[PDB]
Amino acid sequence: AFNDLLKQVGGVGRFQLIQVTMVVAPLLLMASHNTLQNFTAAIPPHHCRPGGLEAWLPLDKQGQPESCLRFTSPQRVTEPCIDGWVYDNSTFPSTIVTEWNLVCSHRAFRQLAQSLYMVGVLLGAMVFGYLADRLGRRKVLILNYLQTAVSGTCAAYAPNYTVYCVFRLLSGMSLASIAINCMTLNVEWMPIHTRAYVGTLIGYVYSLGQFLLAGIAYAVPHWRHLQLVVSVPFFIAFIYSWFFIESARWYSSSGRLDLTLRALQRVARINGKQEEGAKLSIEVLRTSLQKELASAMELLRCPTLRHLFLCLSMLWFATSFAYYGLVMDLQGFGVSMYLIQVIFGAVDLPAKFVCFLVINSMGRRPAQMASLLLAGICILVNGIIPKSHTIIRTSLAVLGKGCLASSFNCIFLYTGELYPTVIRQTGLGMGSTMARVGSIVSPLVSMTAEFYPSMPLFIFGAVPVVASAVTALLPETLGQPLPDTVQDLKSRSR
Ligand SMILES: Nc1ccc(C(=O)NCC(=O)O)cc1
Repeated sequence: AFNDLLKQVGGVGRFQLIQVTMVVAPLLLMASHNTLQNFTAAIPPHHCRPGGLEAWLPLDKQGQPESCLRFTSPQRVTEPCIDGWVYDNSTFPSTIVTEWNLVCSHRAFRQLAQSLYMVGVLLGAMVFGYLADRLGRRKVLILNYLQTAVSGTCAAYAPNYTVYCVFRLLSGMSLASIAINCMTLNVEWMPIHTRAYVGTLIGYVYSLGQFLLAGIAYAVPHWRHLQLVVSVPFFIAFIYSWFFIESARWYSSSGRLDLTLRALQRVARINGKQEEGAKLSIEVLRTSLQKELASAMELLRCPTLRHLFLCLSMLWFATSFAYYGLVMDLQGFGVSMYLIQVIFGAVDLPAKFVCFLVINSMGRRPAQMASLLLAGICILVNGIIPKSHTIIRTSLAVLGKGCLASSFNCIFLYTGELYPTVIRQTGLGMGSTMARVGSIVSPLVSMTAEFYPSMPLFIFGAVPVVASAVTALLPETLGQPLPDTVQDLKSRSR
C-alpha cells in the first residue's frame, strides 16, 4: 500500500502544510471569478439620451423615467434609444453593461457571458481532467494558473463583447481545472484520515473568497480594474507553482518508480525524515505497491446502478442550478450588493453547522430532503413577496443560500456513500458534471426575466422541490457499511 509509505515520510509535516496552503490559496479568488458578473456587469439606472430632460423621457407605471424609450418630440410618440443611453455613474461608474450597452434589447448578452463562462468551466473539468492522467497534476496546475492569469487580464482589456466572452470561457476552463486538481493533488499527498479535512478546508476557503469578492469590488468599482485585480494574482500563483512537488501516487501509478522515490526523498528532506526516507528504495516501493498496481458506461447497462445514477444526477443538477440562479441576482434585493455578498459569505458557516448536525442525527436522506425543500420554498416565497420588502426578501434569499450550501455538502457525502467502490469515483465525477451542467443552464433560465419578471425565481425554486421529492427514492446509508460491488448493492436493496 501507499499509506504506510506516506506515513513513514512524516505524515502531515512542513511540506504538506506549505503545499496545501499554496495550492489552496487560489480558491480565494475562485469565488470572485465565479460570481464576478454581479459587480463587473451591474446594471445602473439608465434612459435614452435626448422642457427639460423630464419632458423627453416617457413615464412608466412606477413613475420612473422609461429605461429604453424616448419622446420623439417635446411634450406623444416613443422611440428606442438610437442616440444611446444615459447611465448613472453615482454608484457604478463603468460596467460591461455601460461599456457595451448590454441593456434592454441586448440584456440577454449579460446572461450569455455567464453561461459561456460556465460552459468553459465544464469543458475544463472534462479536458484537463483527462490531461492530468497524462501530464500529471503539477504540470496541469502550472498551465491552469498561466491560462487563468492570461485570460483574466485579456478579458479586463477586452475591446469588444465577443473577445470578453472568449477569454471568460477560457478563464473558466482554467479555474475549473484548478479546482478539480487542487483537491486531487492534496488528497494524493495526504494520508487517508485527512482527506475529509482537506475537503472541509476547501469549503472554508470558498466561503472566505465570498468575503474577498465583496471587499475587492467595494475597493475598486470600475469593471476593467476589478477584473484585472482579481485576475493578476494568478500570475504570482503560476510563478510559485513551479516549486510544487508532484504527487508520488501518480508517479507510482504511471510506472515511474524512480520518480516516486525521488519525490518521497524530497518530501522526507522537507519534513525532516531523511533517515526514514533513505530506507525507501525501488524494491521496497515495488513490493509495497504490487497489490495496488469500472467504466462509466456500465452506469446505464446495469439497472441497479442506473437508478442510482439517474436520481443522483437529478439531485446534483437541481442543487447547482438553484444555487447559481439564486446567487447571481444580488442586485434584485433592494439592498447594497456589498452587504448582500458579505451576508451570503457569512451564512455559509451556520449552514454547514446545521447540515452536520442533521446528517449525524437524522440521516442523509432527511438532510437532503430538508435542504432542497427549504431552499425551494424560500426561493418561491421570495418570488411571491413584493419587491418593495427589501429586508424580508433579503432574509429569505440568505436562508435559501444557506440551505443550498447545506444541500451541496449533503449531496457530496450521500453520493460518496451510495455507490459501490468499484464505480464510486466515476459516480462522483458524473454527479459533479451534472452540477456543472446546472450551473451552465441557470443563466439561460434567468434570461427569461425579460418577458416574465418573476419566472426565473419560480423555476429556481421549483426545481429543488422536485429534486427533494426524488430524494425519497434513494436508500439510507447512515449506519451502514460502504458497498464494494454491485452484489453489495443488490444485498442492500433487498
Ligand atoms: N458553494 C459551492 C458551490 C459549488 C460547489 C461545487 O463543487 N460545484 C461543482 C461544479 O460546478 O464545479 C461547491 C460549493
